Amino acid sequence: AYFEYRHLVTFADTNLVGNVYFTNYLSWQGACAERFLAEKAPKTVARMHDDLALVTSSCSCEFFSELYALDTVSVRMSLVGIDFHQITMGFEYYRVTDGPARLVARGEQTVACTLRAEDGLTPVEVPDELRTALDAYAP
Amino acid sequence: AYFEYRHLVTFADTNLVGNVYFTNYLSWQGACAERFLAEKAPKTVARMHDDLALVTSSCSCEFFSELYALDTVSVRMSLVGIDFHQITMGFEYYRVTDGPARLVARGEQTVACTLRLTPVEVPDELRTALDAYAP
Amino acid sequence: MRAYFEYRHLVTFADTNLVGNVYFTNYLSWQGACAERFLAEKAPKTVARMHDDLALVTSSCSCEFFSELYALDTVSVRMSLVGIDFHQITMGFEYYRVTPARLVARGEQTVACTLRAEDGLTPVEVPDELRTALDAYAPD
Amino acid sequence: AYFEYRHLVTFADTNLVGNVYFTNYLSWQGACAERFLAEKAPKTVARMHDDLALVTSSCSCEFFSELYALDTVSVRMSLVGIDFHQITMGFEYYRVTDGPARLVARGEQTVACTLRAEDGLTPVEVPDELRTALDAYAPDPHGALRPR
Ligand SMILES: CCCCCCCCCCCC(=O)SCCNC(=O)CCNC(=O)[C@H](O)C(C)(C)COP(=O)(O)OP(=O)(O)OC[C@H]1O[C@@H](n2cnc3c(N)ncnc32)[C@H](O)[C@@H]1OP(=O)(O)O
Ligand SMILES: CCCCCCCCCCCC(=O)SCCNC(=O)CCNC(=O)[C@H](O)C(C)(C)COP(=O)(O)OP(=O)(O)OC[C@H]1O[C@@H](n2cnc3c(N)ncnc32)[C@H](O)[C@@H]1OP(=O)(O)O
Ligand SMILES: [K+]
Ligand SMILES: [K+]
Ligand SMILES: [K+]
Ligand SMILES: [K+]
Repeated sequence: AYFEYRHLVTFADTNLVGNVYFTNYLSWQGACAERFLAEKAPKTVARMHDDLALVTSSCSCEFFSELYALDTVSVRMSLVGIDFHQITMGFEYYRVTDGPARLVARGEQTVACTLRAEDGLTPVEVPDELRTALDAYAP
Repeated sequence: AYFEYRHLVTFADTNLVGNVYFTNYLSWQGACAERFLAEKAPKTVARMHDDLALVTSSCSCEFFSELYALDTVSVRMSLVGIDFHQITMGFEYYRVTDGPARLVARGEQTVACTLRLTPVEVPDELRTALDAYAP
Repeated sequence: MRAYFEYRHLVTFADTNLVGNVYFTNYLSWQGACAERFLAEKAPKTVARMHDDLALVTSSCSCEFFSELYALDTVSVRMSLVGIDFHQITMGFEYYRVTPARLVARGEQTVACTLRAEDGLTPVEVPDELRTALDAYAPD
Repeated sequence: AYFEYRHLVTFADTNLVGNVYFTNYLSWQGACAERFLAEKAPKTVARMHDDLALVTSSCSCEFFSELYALDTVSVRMSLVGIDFHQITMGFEYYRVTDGPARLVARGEQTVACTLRAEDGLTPVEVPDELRTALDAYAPDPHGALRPR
């Protein structure tokens, strides 16, 4: 059980070493999670037009093998854990360019639900719609 | 007269060809203009904390020679044109070293002034500040 | 008639800035993504040469922004051939919010074909495979 | 002692939430480490023009409070450890916009020293120049008081 985001690696993704610069693997976490939100949490998305902000509280990534321009990466997001305030998502990154998929990296991101206020951010509980949509991607 | 922004070219700035990916030259236009606002237009920057949004209406850039990681680029901003609503900035990009500065790129950006968008006229403080860099 | 090659993108939070719209350089990044997908699909021998000494480098670009894009919009980037000379290719881009289609931006990029030679990048004739593939997206 | 990278936060650094998009904190790790190489490890930089590639093997960051456009961030790098071919750097991020530093984030990155071969990356020993340079930013010994 995972939510998948596929990405053709661009020239912009690369750096002078010839591989994908490491921060792009973290960017794909947000792209993957945002696609999940659009497809599975429409009410939460509507609240993010008013005052609701989902913000990263931590993230991590481990890099096992290089990706190159014109590789295709499959980013697979699953639920590591959830409580009343925060969500931890796990990510596996597969090269799917040709042949069976090969794991090239792993990572994680924890997000907190907050209200946007003038003087900072106000933690709130995970919206029910989000919790329900995420329980499908659990172990 | 020009307003100068300097940047050590990072690994992230590069791509697999080995040079600076073209969009970063445009990014530096914003970084340069921001530095200008902070130093020269505090009232306008203050309004930009509230409802004033300076939005790009067009940009361009010409790339004459490569930049590489660990080069230092000097981005030099001048005023190309201004009317009641919009501002066009010119940018020259120099590779700087202990030798003579070498022109590697040149570009332009036009910004419109808006309130969150509703167009509004260029703030006076901003017009005054920019004329210091007019031809 | 002129055909276009389409690249679609779901606008991400990373694409946005504090104003809430898409930061302007991303429209230019989409020109590269769109062109690089065209190459993969339409010019394989050229791509293979790009594993060696062939480097396609931007010589100029431009974009003009008509209406805002926001996170979770989908943009359709439509690329056509504006012109080709011996060493250089100019591609035109129209950007539409789709997420009928509503025009939001329009831009251009010129790319030089080069080989990385002893004394720097050196312009080279547009490879025949790439000339022929691009011609499918030129005026009729 | 730390190695400092200072950055004026740009509009490009921000996102719709109004704060700095989280990946930029990681990008500053690279920019900081690069500036360190440019100032402190010229032989290593020269060999990187040959075949030496320093590649990220892991990274992490935790975000305690927001940064906004026109903030100035102080990114402070220290050496956590070195193990044969890998260097682990620690980063603390401070808002310094209005004078007194305030902690806003903390992270870490491990880099592997490698040589590029036709068949891929091969780990190689950390260059002495780099080891010595980074040791200037290593904390004093701090050992458990635990009799065995
Ligand atoms: C001052 C500084 C200046 C600063 C320096 C510059 C600052 C940063 C600049 C930007 C640079 C980048 O963006 S570089 C782009 C991002 N990074 C990458 O692309 C690096 C990708 N990783 C790799 O190429 C490689 O893993 C290396 C080279 C890091 C390590 O080589 P290796 O030791 O031969 O590799 P390998 O055995 O396969 O993998 C390492 C370990 O990963 C784990 N591992 C591997 N495969 C798997 C797997 N399928 N499932 C689980 N775990 C796995 C195992 O523990 C394995 O150890 P064991 O099981 O063998 O014991
Ligand atoms: C479908 C496709 C797939 C799509 C392809 C893939 C999509 C893009 C992927 C991203 C790629 C990048 O980001 S590449 C990174 C960004 N681009 C660059 O770094 C390229 C830098 N530019 C250059 O290296 C060069 O200009 C070249 C190689 C492009 C052109 O070579 P050239 O024609 O031999 O160069 P040169 O004569 O020295 O100068 C170029 C021209 O610039 C002008 N010029 C030069 N210097 C000056 C100067 N100081 N002041 C004024 N003008 C000057 C003159 O017109 C000059 O022509 P003349 O007066 O001398 O006759
Ligand atoms: K994102
Ligand atoms: K900017
Ligand atoms: K690209
Ligand atoms: K970097």
